[PDB]
Amino acid sequence: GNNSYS
Amino acid sequence: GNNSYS
Amino acid sequence: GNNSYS
Amino acid sequence: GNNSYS
Amino acid sequence: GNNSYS
Amino acid sequence: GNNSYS
Amino acid sequence: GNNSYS
Amino acid sequence: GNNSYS
Amino acid sequence: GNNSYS
Amino acid sequence: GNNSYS
Repeated sequence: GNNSYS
Repeated sequence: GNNSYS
Repeated sequence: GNNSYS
Repeated sequence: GNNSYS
Repeated sequence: GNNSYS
Repeated sequence: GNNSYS
Repeated sequence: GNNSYS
Repeated sequence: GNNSYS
Repeated sequence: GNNSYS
Repeated sequence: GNNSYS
């Protein structure tokens, strides 16, 4: 799917 | 702080 | 699925 | 801070 | 901070 | 999918 | 800061 | 997909 | 800062 | 797809 990393 | 939304 | 990492 | 949206 | 949107 | 890194 | 939009 | 890096 | 849009 | 780097 989608990845949001911070 | 930081926000990671998915 | 989707990954949200912070 | 930083924002990562997806 | 920095913003990454997708 | 899409990746948002910060 | 910096913005990356896609 | 699309990548937004910052 | 800098902006990268696509 | 498209890449936005900053």
